[PDB]
Amino acid sequence: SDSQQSIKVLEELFQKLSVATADNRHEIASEVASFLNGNIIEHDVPEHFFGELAKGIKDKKTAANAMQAVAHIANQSNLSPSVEPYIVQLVPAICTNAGNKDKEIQSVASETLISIVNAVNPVAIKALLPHLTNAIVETNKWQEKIAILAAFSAMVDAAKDQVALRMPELIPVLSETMWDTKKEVKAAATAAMTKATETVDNKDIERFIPSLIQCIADPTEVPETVHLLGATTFVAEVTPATLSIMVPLLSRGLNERETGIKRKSAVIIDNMCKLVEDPQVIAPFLGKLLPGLKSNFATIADPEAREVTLRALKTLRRVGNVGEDDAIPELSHAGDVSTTLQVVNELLKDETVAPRFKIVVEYIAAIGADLIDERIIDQQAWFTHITPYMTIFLHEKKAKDILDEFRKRAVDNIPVGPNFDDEEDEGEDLCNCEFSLAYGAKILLNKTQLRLKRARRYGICGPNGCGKSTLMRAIANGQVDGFPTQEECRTVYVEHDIDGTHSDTSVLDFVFESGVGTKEAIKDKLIEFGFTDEMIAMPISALSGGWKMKLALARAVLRNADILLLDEPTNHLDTVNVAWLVNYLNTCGITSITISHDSVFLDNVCEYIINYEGLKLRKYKGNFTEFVKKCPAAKAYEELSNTDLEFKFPEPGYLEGVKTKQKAIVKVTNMEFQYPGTSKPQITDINFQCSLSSRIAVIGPNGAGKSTLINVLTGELLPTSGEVYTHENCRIAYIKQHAFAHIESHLDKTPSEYIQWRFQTGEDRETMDRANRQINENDAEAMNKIFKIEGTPRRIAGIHSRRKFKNTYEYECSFLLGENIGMKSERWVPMMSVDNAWIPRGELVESHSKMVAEVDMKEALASGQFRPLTRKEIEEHCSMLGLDPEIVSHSRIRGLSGGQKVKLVLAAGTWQRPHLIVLDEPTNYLDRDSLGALSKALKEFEGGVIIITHSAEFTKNLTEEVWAVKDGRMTP
Amino acid sequence: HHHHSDSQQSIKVLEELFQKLSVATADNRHEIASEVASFLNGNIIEHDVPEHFFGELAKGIKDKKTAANAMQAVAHIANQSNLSPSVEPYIVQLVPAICTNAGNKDKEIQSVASETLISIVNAVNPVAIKALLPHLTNAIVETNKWQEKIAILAAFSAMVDAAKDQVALRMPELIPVLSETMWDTKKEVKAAATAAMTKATETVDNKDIERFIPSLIQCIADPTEVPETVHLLGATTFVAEVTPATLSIMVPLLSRGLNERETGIKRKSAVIIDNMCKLVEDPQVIAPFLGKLLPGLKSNFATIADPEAREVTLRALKTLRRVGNVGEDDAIPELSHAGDVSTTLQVVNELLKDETVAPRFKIVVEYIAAIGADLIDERIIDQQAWFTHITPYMTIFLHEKKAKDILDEFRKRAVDNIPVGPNFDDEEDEGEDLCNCEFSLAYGAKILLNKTQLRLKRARRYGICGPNGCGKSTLMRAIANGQVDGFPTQEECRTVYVEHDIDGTHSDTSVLDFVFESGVGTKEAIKDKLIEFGFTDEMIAMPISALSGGWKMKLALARAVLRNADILLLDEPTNHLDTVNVAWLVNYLNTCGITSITISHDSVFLDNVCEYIINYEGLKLRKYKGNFTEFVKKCPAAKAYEELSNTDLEFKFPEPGYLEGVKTKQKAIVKVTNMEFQYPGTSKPQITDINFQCSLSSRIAVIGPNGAGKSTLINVLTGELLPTSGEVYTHENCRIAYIKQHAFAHIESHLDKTPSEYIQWRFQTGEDRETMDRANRQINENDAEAMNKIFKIEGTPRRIAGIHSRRKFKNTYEYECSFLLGENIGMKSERWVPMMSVDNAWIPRGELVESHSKMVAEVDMKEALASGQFRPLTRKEIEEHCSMLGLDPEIVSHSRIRGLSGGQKVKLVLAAGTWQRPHLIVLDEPTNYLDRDSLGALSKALKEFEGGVIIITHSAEFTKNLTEEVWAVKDGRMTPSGHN
Ligand SMILES: Nc1ncnc2c1ncn2[C@@H]1O[C@H](COP(=O)(O)OP(=O)(O)NP(=O)(O)O)[C@@H](O)[C@H]1O
Ligand SMILES: Nc1ncnc2c1ncn2[C@@H]1O[C@H](COP(=O)(O)OP(=O)(O)NP(=O)(O)O)[C@@H](O)[C@H]1O
Repeated sequence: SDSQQSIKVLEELFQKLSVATADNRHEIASEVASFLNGNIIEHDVPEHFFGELAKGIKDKKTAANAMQAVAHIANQSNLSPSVEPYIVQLVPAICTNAGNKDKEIQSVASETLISIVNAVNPVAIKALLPHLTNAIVETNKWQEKIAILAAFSAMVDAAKDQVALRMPELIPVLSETMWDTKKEVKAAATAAMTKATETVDNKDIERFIPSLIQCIADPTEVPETVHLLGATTFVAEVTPATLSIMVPLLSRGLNERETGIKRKSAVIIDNMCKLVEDPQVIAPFLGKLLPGLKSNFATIADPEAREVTLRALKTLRRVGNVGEDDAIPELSHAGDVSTTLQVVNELLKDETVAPRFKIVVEYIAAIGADLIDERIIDQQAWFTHITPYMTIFLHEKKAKDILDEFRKRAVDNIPVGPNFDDEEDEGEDLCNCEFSLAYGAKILLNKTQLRLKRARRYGICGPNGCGKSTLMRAIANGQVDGFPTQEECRTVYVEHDIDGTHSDTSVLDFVFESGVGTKEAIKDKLIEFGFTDEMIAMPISALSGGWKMKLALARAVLRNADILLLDEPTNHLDTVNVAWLVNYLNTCGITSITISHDSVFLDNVCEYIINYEGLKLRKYKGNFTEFVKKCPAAKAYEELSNTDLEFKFPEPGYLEGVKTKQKAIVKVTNMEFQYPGTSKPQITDINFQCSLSSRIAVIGPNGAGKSTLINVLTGELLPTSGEVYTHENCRIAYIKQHAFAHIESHLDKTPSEYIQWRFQTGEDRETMDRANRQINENDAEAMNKIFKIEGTPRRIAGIHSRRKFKNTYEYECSFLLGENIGMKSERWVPMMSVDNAWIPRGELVESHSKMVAEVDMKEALASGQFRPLTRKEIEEHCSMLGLDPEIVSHSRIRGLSGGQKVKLVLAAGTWQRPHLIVLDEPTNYLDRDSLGALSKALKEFEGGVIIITHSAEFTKNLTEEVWAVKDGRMTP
Repeated sequence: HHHHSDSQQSIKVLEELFQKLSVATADNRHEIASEVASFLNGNIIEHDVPEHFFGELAKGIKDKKTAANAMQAVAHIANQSNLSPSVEPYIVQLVPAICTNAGNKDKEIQSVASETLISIVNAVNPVAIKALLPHLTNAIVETNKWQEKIAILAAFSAMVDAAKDQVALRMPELIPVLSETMWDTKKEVKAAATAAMTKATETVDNKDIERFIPSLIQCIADPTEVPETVHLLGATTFVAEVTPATLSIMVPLLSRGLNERETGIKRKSAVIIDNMCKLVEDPQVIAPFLGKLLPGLKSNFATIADPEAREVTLRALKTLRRVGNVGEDDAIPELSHAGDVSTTLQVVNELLKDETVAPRFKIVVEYIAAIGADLIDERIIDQQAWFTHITPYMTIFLHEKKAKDILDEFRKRAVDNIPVGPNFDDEEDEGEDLCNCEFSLAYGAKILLNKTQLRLKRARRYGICGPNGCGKSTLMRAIANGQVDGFPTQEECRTVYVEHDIDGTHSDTSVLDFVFESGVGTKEAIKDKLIEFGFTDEMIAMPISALSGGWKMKLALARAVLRNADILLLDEPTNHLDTVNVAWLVNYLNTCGITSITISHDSVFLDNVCEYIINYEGLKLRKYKGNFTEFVKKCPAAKAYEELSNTDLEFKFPEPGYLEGVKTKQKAIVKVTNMEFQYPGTSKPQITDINFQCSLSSRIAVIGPNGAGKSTLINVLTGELLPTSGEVYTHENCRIAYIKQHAFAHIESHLDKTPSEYIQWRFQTGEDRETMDRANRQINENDAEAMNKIFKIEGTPRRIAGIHSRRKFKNTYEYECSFLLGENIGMKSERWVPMMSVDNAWIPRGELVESHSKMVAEVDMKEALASGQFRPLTRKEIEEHCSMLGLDPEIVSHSRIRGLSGGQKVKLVLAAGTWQRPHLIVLDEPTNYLDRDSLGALSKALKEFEGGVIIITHSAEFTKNLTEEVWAVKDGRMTPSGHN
């Protein structure tokens, strides 16, 4: 009913839109958007509307209007998942419009494409990308190609991790476009190419990227570029993105003319491919290299060139895992959209899915497939991204039960990659053993192997109590079958030596007694290690935090160690001293094996990880983080990273005048909202109060009234009538699933940088201005927007202050008056103070975000409400929400779990220590586990709580007040 | 003068060596080339040049039959670590002919040339670019042989990596040349030119236009893509300063964009011109480009009708005129010719008017002028800097004292031509002014500032700098107490002088009451912020007297927040603060969102916090965009702010590392007996019957004019030449440091590195790349098919399979190598079969480095670890070490070398050379490139050195009271004289 009301509102608004002119177009587009993205329809979609929208886009007369509506609907912070799939479905029709002969239509189209790319859940990239590749490949309209190329570029910044994985498919499309006959298209393609390469993220070939792009543009530079790449010594993993950029060059190198080049190409092929840890990775490229290698092997006289070529050929065969007769193995299809789609369709065989929801099922399938390529398999991650789409036609409980199952089956398709080899790596072996390990009749390791390379740094991991320390002690004592003797390979178990020196004994004599060289030789090294004479002569009993560690390592040098064994070395060590340790280990030139609960430490030190898997040791190339990507079970170990518990929200910020938690800090009266154009207001005669003790639950089915109430409450929509009050310093945190899903656009940042990214402008970019496009940042000219005040044309000359205006902010603006408009003598003259005027935030942000920001910062500071984005403050805040300080300031979000990402996003959402927390359907994307922790946190929250839900079970023992909208009205 | 015998002997040796060279075949070519090289680069001739030798070389390069041989000699002579300034200018003079050969029909001659050009580019003093560059640009422009063009383009590329900073300033000259080359009909040349162009863009020191570089280059190739490229050009967020390199790449695009038909493109062009140019800080930078932008903008303004496009065009025009300092009638400001070679050349010639400079020294005077021209462009004005780079060429034909006196006048006159420059502009930056004053400042009747101005922007960060005692603190106090005329009152702009507040709080008062007593809000409100700030409940309740230094600072910033400060004033805020707390302060100042003014002797702290630098200059205040590092670029004089006292110039060398079996400083750690060296091909040994010893107490002076004997003796002493006969005892662990001027000049190729990184670079392979293997090309990094070098052992062809150990051999090292024996070598069955340990053999280091450097470094590294001599390159050790040499630790790990002065680069180079704590320091003619101040400090350092010192010099004055042992070569013989 209140839901059937929504369908009507959309009709009125869409009616006004189709008639819209270039003058009011944006005004109504905005309305359509603010309404459509709200909780307006109960378990269904406004089918007719989308139908008219679709039709409107294909008609010259309404093309501009329809699309401009989409652009607004698809803004960066408010695109509702209930709407998203239907919007992406319009991309094709919109691409055609990007090729229309009419300038306005063509322009709006291009614009809309960028809007969408920046609006969709980055993970749904497999639902959107094919549309763009299909279009640009099949069209003959050059302008259309340029618009699509520009959308590709926007996508690089919008979904970088996601695009990286698509590289092998995207690079050849851009490469072909680089050869278009239209000069404008050649220009555009190269630019998109350069932008796209930003996802390679490989330090080893970075500097040569512009040399590779040029080569794609001109083959004649291949020999030149091959000659230029010979020396690149590869260290970082060779990803699919690396290959898509390298292989084509090399392939042309092999089929070159001169023997020198063929040889060089081979070297580069060999050098680079050996660093391919996964065969699936090199599979799609094998076809472009094998044939050229086989061929040259037969055709070139010189034997040196041959040996090289063979070596490359052999390398390729080994890594590729090619079957006999050079047959490339069958690629896994666990990530193939076609595959994930079958799984979902299958799981959906018995529930009656109407036709209008088919597109949604498709979306879900796409997202699912991408999560598998990204290897995101934890339950919360999937609930975060798919559940919201499913409740579009299913009930939460059913959707969640079906979802959990979909993830379990989709994950099971993930192929079991192989395990490691060391021989061809760089090192003269310190040991190579086959052995078993028993500690008191208990088997720790059985018929396993251990090979350590010289000057290499290792880390040993495994579930607590698996025998990590016993193994190290064993190595330390030479109780591993086949291990070299101390004379062949000196091991030094750092800080684990036992002797009988008096606490009286000096540091010098302490080491002297170890029989490691003359006292002279000892002072020498101790001084070189930073010891002062005073220290060398003092009693060991006085060495502090860092100095015993330093002393030990110094002894290791004098002992001429070959391997340094360390067990929880960072204990009792401060940050400077840990930093010191990290630097030393990375530069002492000796092999070191470490056991440490500090994953940050391990990431900074280890080059390899030896993991306990059963009664077997398994080697992985990379640090702890790289380790975890290749071995999920590790996220359940006892490392600093895996640590996850419950959380607490911070105490709200001080408020003067508020003595009791029952005092109203927000009180609305006779409030009413009505979209310009609708027949009757969406909500009216509204009255309510909020306090630090509030515990409200906005229940009921989605409808025109219920959403609009949420939208006025959260500041999005400015009430059309009535009085609104709130403390000057009252802050409301709005928690939507949007932020949870969209954090995937920042896997490259540390939790702390993410919090800065969302906060430095002074306000939460995630929730503030949800009713505006904001997409404006490169608008040097969009700053010349003309404001109509007192019937005169004006440009903003400056914004000076701020003040509350109902549920938002107004800003004091000085102006420039337009004169002789349209004439050669047109000029904008500065006006006087007297003519300044207050302008609502919504009318400024789109063209003057920067000035608005500088103003918000001032007022923040002037009211003492500003909280500084310092790494210390952010770690403290994140601590409360269950995240560890070291991980918050040094680890990249990419390594976090779905659950941890939940904490981080909540942390972000509550950083300004709000007084009222408004949660938008939290059960719609959080599993029972996450829901639990959230429940307790909300019970203990010292501020007001407003939960928008459908789950009564979730509201019980949590809320006490109830808000319900019936016929555009409601009563507390 | 007085004839110098040993020196005359050198002329004869080079004659015998040249005769062997002109006869050399592709087989033994490299062998003699190396011979010629090692000899010619030594202290072989007294104040002169081997005139006829360079003539023979030039004549041989021009002759088919000897081109290859002669050029190969030039290549070895021009190696990366040993080219001597006594020869450098003569070598460069040969480039023209070498370029011509790069276009020779002969496959071999053409190839050797190409390689030689790369060799010279990588060997010259980067600072002498202006002497080399012209040869290459002129050569590529007038030649019609495409192969020559490809060779020269390769040389340009090499230059970018060899002298990045220097090339950056040459961009506006290089880019047009490369652009033309891209229009060459020959397909291979176009590709090659485009590659060189891509490489050159690397001089653009920012990322502003990274994603558009390939497009800009493609656009130069096909100008019909200009319109679309102007569209793509939404770099709109231009942030870094626009330099000559940036302009050289942008202006040609934008200039064509202005002349394009569509008004949309004329408009877009102007928008970009506007946004980019208002980031130009020196009008002289854009001056040479104005002529390609002013006319189009003027024309478009008169031609376009659309008002918007007109506004945008005009705006760009106003910005261009402002930033370009254009005068009346749009006249381009007079270009300063301070950096023109013609200008510095005129200056030196004038100073040398009463000095008879023979025709054979004319090339040197020109070389000297080129260098001086670059120093000015690079704004390198200190005395030591010039003495490091120019004095060594000058003594080719002048006595040191005369050279130094004229050099010092040359420097002063050249530097005086540097245009003073217009001040900086804050207006178009991002901020609403907090203030804008015109004022004078007096303190006790003493004038600190006379009629100057001060403009501060909200939320911006400034640093105040000025020579010691200029009044920086008084100005801050003045601001804090509103004593700067026209400054806002406290109500309008609340300033807080952090930690400089005075009140009468008891040492008993709790932190909370302390803040409360200042009347800054209720106690509840105060607690909320302190906690938000990081204070615990315990601390808020404890007595203020209990707070550490770190918390008093944090408390002081918290109070400023409660007072709603608009400006934070900080004076020496890092004092009494550990690195953690300083790190925290940095972080807070960068995110508090409040304007802050800082005074700190810590340039590193200034760099992490400051966006602008307000510098005291005379009695005026001058603003500069950027932090301290950027500031010092525009104001070179700033590198001497901590100079006033003579003590800051001193340094100490490290204690030589421990050696077992040496209990007296007289104990010989090096002993050479019956030593003799004779170049294969010379009629007699250069030195013979040589006996000497070195101990930790050595204090030797290798006196006498330059000569064949003196130089060779030194060359054996330092490890370069392996003796032909005689015994050599050395210790398994004895280390020698060879300080040559080369390292001091070539550090100008690493201005981008921090001192710490520079040292890491020099010892990358565990050994000093500057002084090790000076007799080898070693430029083999991309040596993949040269590792397939076939070693003939016991008459059998073999390839090295692996190097396993090291052992001392004479004055160098031999390596324990495992082999791979080849069978059917040339046939299709050729297979290099690995041999057994029993066939391993010991090969001298000289024979492995050029083809197996990596493997050798790995062994040298194991031996260092095993002998417990290895010195890890940890930040702490490097800092600790450089501090001994008189360099601040902060600077060493965080500041770029570009910001150091000539005197500071000297400390750094010395720090690099003594990093491994040698037991003997051998200094090659230190007085030839060090000014009085530097020599003073060095002499004291050498006098105190706990290891041995060997000084090769001509100055008896410098050695008086330093050395007592004397080494004087006479007729190929030398017997130590003196005492200890
Ligand atoms: N049109 C829609 N699009 C997307 N999600 C929706 C839509 N309508 C409801 N939801 C979500 O579906 C979930 C509600 O599931 P549901 O089974 O209806 O709960 P419930 O306890 O049965 N409430 P009820 O339907 O009143 O009995 C919530 O997350 C809603 O936000
Ligand atoms: N051929 C040369 N090329 C470059 N530099 C040289 C050459 N010959 C000498 N020098 C340098 O010229 C400087 C010597 O100048 P000089 O005036 O001879 O010093 P001195 O103390 O007066 N010794 P003396 O010449 O015996 O009176 C030293 O730096 C030499 O290394």
